[PDB]
Amino acid sequence: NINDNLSINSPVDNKNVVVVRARKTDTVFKAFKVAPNIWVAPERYYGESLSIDEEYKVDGGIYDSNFLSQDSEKDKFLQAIITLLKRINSTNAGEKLLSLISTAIPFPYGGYRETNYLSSEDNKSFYASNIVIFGPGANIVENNTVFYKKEDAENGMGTMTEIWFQPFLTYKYDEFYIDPAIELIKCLIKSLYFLYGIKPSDDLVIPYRLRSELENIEYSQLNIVDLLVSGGIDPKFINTDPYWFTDNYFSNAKKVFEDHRNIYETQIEGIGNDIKLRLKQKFRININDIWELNLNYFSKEFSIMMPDRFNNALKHFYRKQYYKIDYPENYSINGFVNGQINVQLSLSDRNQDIINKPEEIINLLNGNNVSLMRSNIYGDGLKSTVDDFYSNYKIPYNRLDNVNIGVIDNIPEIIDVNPYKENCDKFSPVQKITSTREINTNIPWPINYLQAQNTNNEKFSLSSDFVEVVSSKDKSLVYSFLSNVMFYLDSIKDNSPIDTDKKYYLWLREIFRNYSFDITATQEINTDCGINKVVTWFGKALNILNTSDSFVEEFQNLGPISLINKKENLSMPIIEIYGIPNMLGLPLNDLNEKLFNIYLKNILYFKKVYFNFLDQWWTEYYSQYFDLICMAKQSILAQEKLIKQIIQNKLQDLFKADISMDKLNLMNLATEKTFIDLSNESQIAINNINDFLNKSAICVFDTNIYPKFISFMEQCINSVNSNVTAFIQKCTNITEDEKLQLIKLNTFMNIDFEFFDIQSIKDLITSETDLIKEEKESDYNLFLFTLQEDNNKVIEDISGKNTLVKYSDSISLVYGVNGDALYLKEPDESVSFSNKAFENGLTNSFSICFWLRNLGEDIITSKLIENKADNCGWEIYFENNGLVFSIVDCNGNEENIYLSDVISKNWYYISISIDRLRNQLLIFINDKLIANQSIEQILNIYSSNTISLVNENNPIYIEGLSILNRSITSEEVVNNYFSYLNNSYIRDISGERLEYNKTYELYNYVFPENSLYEVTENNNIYLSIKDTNNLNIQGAKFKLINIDANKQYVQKWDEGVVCLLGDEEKYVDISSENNRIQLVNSKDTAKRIIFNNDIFMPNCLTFAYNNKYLSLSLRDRNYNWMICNNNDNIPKAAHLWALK
Repeated sequence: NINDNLSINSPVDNKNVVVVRARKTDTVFKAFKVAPNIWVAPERYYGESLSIDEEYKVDGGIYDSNFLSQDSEKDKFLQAIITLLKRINSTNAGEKLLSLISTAIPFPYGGYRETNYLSSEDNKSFYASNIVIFGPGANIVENNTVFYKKEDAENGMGTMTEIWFQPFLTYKYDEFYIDPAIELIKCLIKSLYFLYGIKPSDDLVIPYRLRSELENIEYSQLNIVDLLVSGGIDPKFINTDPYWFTDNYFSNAKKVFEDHRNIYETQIEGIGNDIKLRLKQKFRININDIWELNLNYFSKEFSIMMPDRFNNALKHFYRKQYYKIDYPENYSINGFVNGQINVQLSLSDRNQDIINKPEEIINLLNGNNVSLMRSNIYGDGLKSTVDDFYSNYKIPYNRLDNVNIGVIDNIPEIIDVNPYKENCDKFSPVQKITSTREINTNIPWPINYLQAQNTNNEKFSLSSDFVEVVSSKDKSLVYSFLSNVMFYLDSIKDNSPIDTDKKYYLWLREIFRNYSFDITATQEINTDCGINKVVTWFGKALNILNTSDSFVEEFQNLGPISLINKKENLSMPIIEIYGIPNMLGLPLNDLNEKLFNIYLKNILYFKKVYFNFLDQWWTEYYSQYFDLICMAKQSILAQEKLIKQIIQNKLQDLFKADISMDKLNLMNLATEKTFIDLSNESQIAINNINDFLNKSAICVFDTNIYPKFISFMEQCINSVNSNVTAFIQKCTNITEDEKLQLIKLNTFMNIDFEFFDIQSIKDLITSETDLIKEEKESDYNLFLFTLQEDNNKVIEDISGKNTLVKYSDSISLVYGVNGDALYLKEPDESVSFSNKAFENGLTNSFSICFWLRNLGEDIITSKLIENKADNCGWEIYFENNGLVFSIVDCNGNEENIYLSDVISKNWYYISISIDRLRNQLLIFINDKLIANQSIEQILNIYSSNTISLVNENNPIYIEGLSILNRSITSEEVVNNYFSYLNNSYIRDISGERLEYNKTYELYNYVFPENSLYEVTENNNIYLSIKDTNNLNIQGAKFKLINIDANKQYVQKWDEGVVCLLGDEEKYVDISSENNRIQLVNSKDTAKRIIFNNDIFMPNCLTFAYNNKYLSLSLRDRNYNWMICNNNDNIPKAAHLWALK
């Protein structure tokens, strides 16, 4: 669909390249059409002067007259747009949106006249057009939408649209960079309002945020169109059910559409299918659908993350740093190269000239009235109103599936038009001045504390006192709250200077451990509201409740409300409950039908009032909590930026000392990998802040806003329930006795209007962006997935970090413990895993676990699994009977640990953990902890990015290989072990699946080394364990049989018989004289037995007959018989058996 291969210098053709004039202005501009009725003009917008006065420059803007003036950049402009537009077409959602845009034409004027046309300079042709994409205007970091004719955009006729765009710049929000493709869609959807002409009047506005920073009460506002289109969480507080916010626009909008529908049904006959047929597609969609379109829909389609809360006032919350984009070097048809978090962008050079205009200055005065510091607070730049909207709003009582891309594609393009007059409305740019207040205080604000943690000097020192930092002259102090880090740095002032890489490693490790303990500190509080995790350092970070010894103690006594500044802001709205029924006829008790419908409505009216309070909580109470979250994040990053400088300074000094060039190279590599660990640890703290304040905000509703809603509604019921009693006395036809019944049946108690769910509010707080984050984060660097298939193997990593796998052919798949295992049957076979995370370094912590089965049956050393390079790293290999785990340091420190249990043809579960915060190493075999060591002396381990799995001569099975980026505990190991074995199969003593029609030997769990053998006492034949002297005797041989031949493996709850090999077939039967088991020579009398096992004894088995287990008996002379037991004097263990 998308036109391409169009570039600057392409000759004018009057078909795809034209020159047209801008409205009635005496200027022209080249144009290119990328799709039917869609155009792109690679120019700066004609309607503004690129140069403006210093007074009129808005906050946070960039101004540059030379941008997009040279043909060099002008050509790149066309390619960037085409890359994004084709990117949108990649998904069906984009096709519907773009297709609907192409087919949407303004209603022709009443012979008929058309508005959709761009006039050629010389008045000799006209080109159909709906959208025009220009370059940025005066401000090159803001996108707009401009309507061709104002009235037509509101009267339902519709009009042409113009869009501005900035494709070459972006900024990062939290972890990710913002995708420009989503920005283009936001401006495209807003165009549909203009073509359908459903633009609301400029007075249709809603409150958006309480400007709590100001001393006087003031509210910001947002247009209804912006709130609907922008998407996020806010619209969920307006678009409730039933609707609680109404205006004439909604009712008026629906009516006008029907009128043009009807007139069209007479217009269907006539000038050309290019128009008559085109209007049919426009009328297929209903206006209600357009009101439903929003960005949240598209983020799901493209899996694009974006800001979600107050995403139209971000200018107030934090400052934006810009980055550059290059097409197609960084951005292609599949979005950002390497994804939205790992894309490697370069800071823009235009960050140095952002216009700053504070909304207010906070001047901090000392005891002598001298300004210690002045901080700046910036406004969101939205419209402000001082009137209380909620107090003056009266809650009323009385009040893209069918796009069919196929049909639109077949519509012939417009060849000729009948131009209409006065399509061009004169454009005048809106220019506004920014005002500024000022304030004086003696108590620092949170913004004052935050500004004290920044600095410009490369040399400084952390201080825990706020007074010294601000009052210092040299500016060699910066405020900090890392108690442990400051304590450590202060305890080594007198030591000799660092001059050895070994001493550098020890210093670097202590800084990292202390920083992680300080930043991730939390405490647990039990509240009426749930369980809460309180961030301990919150008090000192921003000076909230910081006036006492402990922050957590104060928090419990005063509660969540104490954090915010403006405590009481609620206002009762205007209520209009005329509950009195409005008397004709109704002579019977069938009056109940009328009364019941009135009862139902009164419930809804109670709900809409409830939604009004939630919106007030969101706009007036949540807003102030979200502000604390942003400031707390700014604080964490500021402290992180200071630790990097301290580390950088130490390393730069050490580079001047007398250390080998090669050792310096490794120290540089180890430090670089540590910076990644600091960033990860900071990200944990940010997550702790979020949930801590989200639960506080939700909770203030339960204890503060909700009780007020009860009291206000308590009176509004006494006023309406009595009004229903009065009515039913007036009614005469019904009997008196029924009056008492109906009064009791239509009376509201407190229960009827009581709505609150702690869960149902948490669903509102969670956006789609939060779902993407939790659906894409894990602790696995490697998760091997194996799958046999017809003439095909599938071996790959599904961990989401896309490790690379390389394996030699002839690697076969075979069933192992719970799925498919690699079978390295033949010598010199190998498998490789490649990932950057496998280079460990000094600070990383990780874990590895897998299942193992060895068919070597030889006492010879052999390599198994290795990540060593030049005798630095770790490995596992065979020695003697068991395994050995080795880990070697750059300096030559080692740990060689020997594990003794391992022998041939058994299944083992091996799990290894490395913990650097505690300096602890843990090794598990199956269920039990084998080793618990301190690796305090190991320091730096740096090796390849490749892990190699190999054979020498031993055939082996491997299954479930996996690697974690964190240490594990005993509880996790035990759960994993038993959960994996909890499947439907019975197993042998060695861990393999049991089989029908295969020979075995039988052992009892109580006597694990004696096998059963046949004994003849009378003509009958019995079984018992061998005595202590005749142990040399050979055990009997058994087999399992199922009636259904061709069945191979035994599963739980299967029935069968037991057969003994010999010269004559024998089968097991239960004696009657005594409950001993005896052998018979007839398959007819053989007993049917049920097979089963125990969850916590995976490789053992049990036989059951009519719900009685088979077990051993107490000693009888020399024999312990195999019997059908019912006594309680025999141990429960005696009824567990093992095979082979």
